[PDB]
Amino acid sequence: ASKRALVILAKGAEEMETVIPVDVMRRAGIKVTVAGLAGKDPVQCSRDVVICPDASLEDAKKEGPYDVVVLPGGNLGAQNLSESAAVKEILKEQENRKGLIAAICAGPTALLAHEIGFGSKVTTHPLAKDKMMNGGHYTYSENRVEKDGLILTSRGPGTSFEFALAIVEALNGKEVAAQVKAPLVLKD
Amino acid sequence: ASKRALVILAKGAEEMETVIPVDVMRRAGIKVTVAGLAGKDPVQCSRDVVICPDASLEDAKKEGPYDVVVLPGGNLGAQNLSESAAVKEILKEQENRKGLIAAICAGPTALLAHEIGFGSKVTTHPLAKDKMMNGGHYTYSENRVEKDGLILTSRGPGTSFEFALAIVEALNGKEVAAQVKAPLVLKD
Repeated sequence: ASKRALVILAKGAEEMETVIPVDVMRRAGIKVTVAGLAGKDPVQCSRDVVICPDASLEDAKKEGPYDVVVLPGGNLGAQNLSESAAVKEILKEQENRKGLIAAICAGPTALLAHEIGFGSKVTTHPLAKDKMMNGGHYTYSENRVEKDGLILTSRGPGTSFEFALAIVEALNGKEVAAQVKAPLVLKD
Repeated sequence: ASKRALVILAKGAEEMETVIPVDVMRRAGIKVTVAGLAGKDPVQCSRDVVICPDASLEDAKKEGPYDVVVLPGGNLGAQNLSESAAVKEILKEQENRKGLIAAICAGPTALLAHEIGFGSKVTTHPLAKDKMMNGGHYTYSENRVEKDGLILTSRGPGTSFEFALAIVEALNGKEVAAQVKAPLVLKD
């Protein structure tokens, strides 16, 4: 009865956008797998924090399905996600089974690369808007967190707490999210 | 002419309180060393994120002095910091040379253990107040970020961005902090 989350971690990922959702989701009792795109080796993030994944994506792919698939941002991390055929397969499977897909900052640009969720309202970091909107396949939003169907998006490192708590609310409900929020000492 | 920061990373540290200041400080052009208390081995943080330090504390201790020494929180991480004689030596040296000391959440309780900054106004996580105030050696504050002389303290995971930007302002000034803040998409 435990919810499961897959976080895909690639070189160049934004380490704040990776660790905040992982931590907050584990505080909510969700079973989180941090899967390295290129294997189990440690991943050098965009500001040189090195994180050791829980598993390789190849291995984690076999232990699905997951209630949410989470794509962190970071410009170079998002580009690696966008070029990976394994990521394409996981996202299309998640879309087909109507599971949640969550992406932050530059992360949503990987949805466009893999043709996921066309027609949805989305947000991105302001610097990624033009990339995301190439072709007009989505409707753009400037909300700090946006949720349209099964696609949940957010804007930047500074929206990471709101992004993570929106995932918790979608999976475990509003009461659990409120209980997890209180000890964090968030402003609003 | 580059400022230098030492971040002391112990088992049980709060990984959000560790990565946010490291990332934000590197965005500000500060040279940051993440030093493992027990060595160079990877550190398992409080919510099971594993971070690989840049160096051991023993080695980093030799490459000082540092313009700021940063103590993350996490209950078990703070207890490890409080029991370490190497941490005592680094903090007393930093206090004697009038360098900045910064601690967040449960982190400030290590200052009490090592008798650092008695007489200063400090804040902590609400759950750590009674521990910090044992003996009445500090004056307690409920501000999200507090700075009294060379002691800079903050309350919780949710104050980590404000905490990190206060360090940047103290070291590099208000203009740099404002420039680093803008792309983060912070609310206030």
